[PDB]
Amino acid sequence: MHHHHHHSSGRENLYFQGHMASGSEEEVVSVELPAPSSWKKLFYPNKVGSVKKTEVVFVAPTGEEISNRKQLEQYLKSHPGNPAIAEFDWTTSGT
Repeated sequence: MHHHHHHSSGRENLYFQGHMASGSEEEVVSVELPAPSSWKKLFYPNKVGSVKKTEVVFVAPTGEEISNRKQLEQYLKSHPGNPAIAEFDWTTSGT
């Protein structure tokens, strides 16, 4: 006595493809700064500081990239194998 139940109609044909993607300002300058070889470090420069400006983005080994420092810490605790934020230079832009 177990009684194991299933349900499968066979195929799963559906499209969540209603996103054209993009729509951001293209031709924005970015210099790739040094990093752990597991990740990649990118910085978006501009001029000095009193400008539009963009912040630091760390590229992830799986492509699930990090835009801000909070997302980095919560990533590492949710994704073991990835190196510690100690060796992640967010302060490359400052001091």
